[PDB]
Amino acid sequence: VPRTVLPFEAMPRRPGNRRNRLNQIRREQGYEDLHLEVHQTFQELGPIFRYDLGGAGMVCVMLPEDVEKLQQVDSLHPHRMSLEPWVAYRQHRGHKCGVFLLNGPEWRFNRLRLNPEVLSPNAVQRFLPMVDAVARDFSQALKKKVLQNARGSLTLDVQPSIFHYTIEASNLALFGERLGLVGHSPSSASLNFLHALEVMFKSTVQLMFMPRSNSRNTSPKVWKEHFEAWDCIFQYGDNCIQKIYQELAFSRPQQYTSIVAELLLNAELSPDAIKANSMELTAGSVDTTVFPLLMTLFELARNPNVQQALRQESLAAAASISEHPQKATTELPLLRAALKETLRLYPVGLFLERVASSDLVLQNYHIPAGTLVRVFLYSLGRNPALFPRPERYNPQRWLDIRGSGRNFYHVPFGFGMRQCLGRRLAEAEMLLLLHHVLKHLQVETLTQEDIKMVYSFILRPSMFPLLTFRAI
Ligand code: HEM
Ligand SMILES: C[C@H](CCC(=O)O)[C@H]1CC[C@H]2[C@@H]3[C@H](O)C[C@@H]4C[C@H](O)CC[C@]4(C)[C@H]3C[C@H](O)[C@]12C
Ligand SMILES: C[C@H](CCC(=O)O)[C@H]1CC[C@H]2[C@@H]3[C@H](O)C[C@@H]4C[C@H](O)CC[C@]4(C)[C@H]3C[C@H](O)[C@]12C
Ligand SMILES: CC(C)(C(=O)c1cccnc1)c1cccnc1
Repeated sequence: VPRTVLPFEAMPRRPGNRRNRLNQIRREQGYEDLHLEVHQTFQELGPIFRYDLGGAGMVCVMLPEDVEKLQQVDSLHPHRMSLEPWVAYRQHRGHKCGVFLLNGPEWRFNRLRLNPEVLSPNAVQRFLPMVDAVARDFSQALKKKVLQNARGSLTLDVQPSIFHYTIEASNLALFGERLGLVGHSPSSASLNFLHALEVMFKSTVQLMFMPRSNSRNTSPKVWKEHFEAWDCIFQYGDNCIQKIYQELAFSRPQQYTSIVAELLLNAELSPDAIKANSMELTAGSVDTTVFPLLMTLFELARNPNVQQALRQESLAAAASISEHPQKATTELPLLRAALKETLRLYPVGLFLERVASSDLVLQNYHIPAGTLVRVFLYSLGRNPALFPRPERYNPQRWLDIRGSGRNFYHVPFGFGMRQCLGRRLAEAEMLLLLHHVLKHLQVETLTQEDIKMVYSFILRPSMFPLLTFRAI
């Protein structure tokens, strides 16, 4: 690094030895306010600091310029601190690890053979009609509940139905199957699969935060629950892959039907590798897309001028998107901007993480090779220097957006070759559900109070309010 950069020792340090009630806050609520605690530290120390704990020091950053510098020192296979409970399940049952868990050349081999079928513009053009079909079914089911309510309006908890929508849409894109989670009586097999997804994620978070001194005897029931949930998920995956094998051998269609069928036809990855990646993509919808979809509905309820501008756009584009759902990618610029605005205020992952593959420089400080660097998305999005009136929900800011490093202003899906593999499937699900709902319905909430987010592996709303829908 240049001789003019400040030494690592000069970086502002978060005091580890202050007298305050953090000790007691940890006893009572653990790390549930970590986003706010780190945000306060950036306010005090500036946009880079060393978080000292247990003899170690994580570098905390929050600027687009830092994300750009990290993308520069990404290797051909950026290192990931693999989710241990998920790895342990694969080790125990003799399943492969997929891109969520792999490192090194094996990660890259897998990733390059998935990108064209999941992340590419061509992949999106193929799956958009399937996501559109599920979005229509969800939107029609809600409109029907509204129009049959005695009170001319429907106040409901939308959290379960929006979650079910994301699983239904993703599972259709991946395996070409409808679980039926829009019906009032979905099959026991579909509900068992959904339950297993929920238990898998809940048990992941319980195991990651299991104290060392309690693992021997508190963890075995949780490990059992985790592995039994994964067994159910892998049974569903095997069932779908066997069905696809049968279709491709004896009844092969000319047209695209599913991401997994395309991977099996390509035959670049082994069947066991395709299953592992399909199960990780399956898991990728659990407790992710639901949150920005909910928070977009919440902010549209609070910002009726923005809601009406999005409704005008969706009504003007409605005919074009009905003819070719693929048009949703270019004909709803303000709604795409609204998704960026939701994720600016309400990231799902709290941070992006890299281990410095080489010495580098961030904010004119020398960063030694091997340093843990975390980009805190909550703080990046609330920087008033880059996002004037950062508390304001203003999708127009993205159509206006200026500044040198503007490519790195929107990074809630990460960056570079190890960015979120599911990002375009997540984006399409959010875009099309909101498009179809806004054409038919208006949303409100009783109070305009900010939602409290809690950090529990992901950032999630504490007490998401009932929403009220009415016909337009
Ligand atoms: C709004 C919803 C979501 C957000 C904000 C999100 C965000 C992220 C982020 C930040 C990463 C790490 C990227 C990096 O370090 O550069 C990631 C990885 C990943 N995400 Fe997502 N994600 C979401 C939804 C999904 C969905 C729906 C799927 C699957 C259908 C998915 C599949 C994955 C996979 C497989 C990886 C690992 C990629 C790899 O390591 O090669 N994600 N996501
Ligand atoms: C290391 C810890 C406690 C060890 C002890 O003090 O006895 C034990 C408790 C539960 C154990 C895990 C559970 O038995 C579930 C898994 C069982 C597999 O046979 C090994 C990995 C596996 C993931 C185990 C790893 C490790 O041995 C754990 C985590
Ligand atoms: C930063 C914080 C410690 C802060 C403090 O004691 O002041 C630590 C303690 C436990 C850590 C978490 C746990 O190790 C569980 C998770 C492990 C994953 O690899 C990253 C996220 C993950 C959710 C961790 C994030 C973060 O490093 C946590 C929350
Ligand atoms: C939200 C979460 C946990 C995420 O931000 C993440 C996942 C892997 C690595 N880094 C961040 C995630 C989880 C599943 C799919 N995509 C994203």
